[PDB]
Amino acid sequence: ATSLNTDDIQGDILVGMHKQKQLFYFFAINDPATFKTFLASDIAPVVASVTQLSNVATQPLVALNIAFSNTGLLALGVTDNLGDSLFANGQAKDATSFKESTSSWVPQFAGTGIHGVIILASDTTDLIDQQVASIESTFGSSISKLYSLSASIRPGNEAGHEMFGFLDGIAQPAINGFNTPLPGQNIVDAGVIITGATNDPITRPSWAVGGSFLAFRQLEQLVPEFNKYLLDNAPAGSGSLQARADLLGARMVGRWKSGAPIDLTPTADDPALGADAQRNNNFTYSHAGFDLGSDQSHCPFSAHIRKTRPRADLGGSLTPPNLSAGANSIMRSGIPYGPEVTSAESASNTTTQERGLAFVAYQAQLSQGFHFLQQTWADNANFPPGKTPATVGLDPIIGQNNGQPRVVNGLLPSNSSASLSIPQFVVSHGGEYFFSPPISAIGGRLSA
Ligand code: HEM
Ligand SMILES: *[C@@H]1O[C@H](CO)[C@@H](O[C@@H]2O[C@H](CO)[C@@H](O[C@@H]3O[C@H](CO)[C@@H](O)[C@H](O)[C@@H]3O)[C@H](O)[C@H]2NC(C)=O)[C@H](O)[C@H]1NC(C)=O
Ligand SMILES: *[C@@H]1O[C@H](CO)[C@@H](O)[C@H](O)[C@H]1NC(C)=O
Ligand SMILES: *[C@@H]1O[C@H](CO)[C@@H](O)[C@H](O)[C@H]1NC(C)=O
Repeated sequence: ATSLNTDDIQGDILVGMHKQKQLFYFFAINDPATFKTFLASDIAPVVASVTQLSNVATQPLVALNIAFSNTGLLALGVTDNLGDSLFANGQAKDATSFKESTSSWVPQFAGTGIHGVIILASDTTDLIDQQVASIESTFGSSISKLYSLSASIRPGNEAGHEMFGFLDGIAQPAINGFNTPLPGQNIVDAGVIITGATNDPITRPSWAVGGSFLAFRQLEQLVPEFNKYLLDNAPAGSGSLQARADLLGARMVGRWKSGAPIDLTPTADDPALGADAQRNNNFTYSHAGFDLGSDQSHCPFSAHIRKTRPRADLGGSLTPPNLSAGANSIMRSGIPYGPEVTSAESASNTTTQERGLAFVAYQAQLSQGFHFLQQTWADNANFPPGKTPATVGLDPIIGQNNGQPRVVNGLLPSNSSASLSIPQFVVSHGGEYFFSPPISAIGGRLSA
């Protein structure tokens, strides 16, 4: 029965940092003894909890979370089995089953040299900067910075949008009964996200109960190229070029840039819908009487959000809310990075400055969350199953095919069998798998 201790869970996992800027600070541990000393004295009491972060009046000036790799845990003398072999083997090893070469990876990600990540969030970079100083002064050479990624909410009216322009963070699983569910939102057991929580089938070490597996990915987005492809391949029609291009963009994502799901508004954006959390997730893909297996006029089968949360595609209720595939939910805590598109990139339709998403997913089993979604669903041209045509193609957004163009069907409303071959517009530079421990562990077992 008994519910989540939110005083002991790190905030990013369930609520997110709530800050304009974030820094991911990837480190190695040089001397364990010293390191544990400050881990306990200086990190642990300032680590931000879910309880802390969901009180308007209790937000720290700088929000800090911390998570450790397998090689990080080992370095701290912590040889316990966390019960995740994807976690133990590391993301570099997992790269092939993603149909991606580590040739474009951050060199520091393409191994197991990284022992952890500190996440710092704040509403300005100055505060982040000074907090880094203060951490580096305290820890001294008991730690090395191996790599860093700065990120922020996008500027102006683009706030809450990702670099392609699309409102993100509409959709997350509701944890029963932490969250009171919205219309259409999936509801899952806590133990889908929190290791050792309600109905996590996997044995954990006791110190790790209340943590989560953080899957990090630095995903470069080629925004000019994406926009040009949309203009170049927009379906014919009586609509303006710009409307038809936007239509193709939305059909790839499954939502208009305003966030309005195309399933409910298949022919034009509806920003009032997009802004309304009571409506903007309230759908299953079913419609009377179109049949689920062949109708792509509301939303392609290949659309990103359909590919990553299949809803009524994997059975269950046709009226919301659909609760299929609960065990395959991830909490998403990602945030854009890099500069806005510049005038010169827009003009040449060519990227020169690296920008994209610092993609963060939480889950209790890596094998059921990020990794599953990416390989079994996104990368699988027969997914969802039992469609006609059977060849859905790949996720136009994250689908991978060894750096070759992805074939994706369903996108063009006038002919669902019509294929487009789509260059990659998202380019993984790698990341790593971390374990974000309960806060008690941090000054407890890990520092002890
Ligand atoms: C640069 C790459 C990415 C971009 C631009 C992107 C963009 C978006 C957007 C615009 C949405 C709609 C917002 C929402 O429904 O809340 C979304 C939803 C979602 N994405 Fe991504 N995404 C990226 C990578 C990923 C990856 C790698 C995965 C996991 C393998 C993932 C899984 C999800 C899930 C689970 C949803 C919610 C679907 C739902 O609950 O209906 N995405 N994404
Ligand atoms: C979430 O979407 C569902 C549909 O999947 C909405 O349920 C539907 O809502 C309409 C109202 O627009 C229901 O019909 C209307 O409500 C009364 C109910 O007594 C009905 O008698 C009238 O015919 C009226 O048109 C419709 O029956 C209902 N469908 C189902 C399957 O329940 C729901 O309203 C949406 N939630 C939100 C917050 O928008
Ligand atoms: C960029 O793409 C647009 C639309 O296809 C085209 O009009 C324009 O000429 C391209 N820019 C350059 C520099 O080629
Ligand atoms: C639909 O696309 C398929 C595959 O390209 C093609 O063979 C068929 O001729 C198309 N039908 C129409 C009406 O374009």
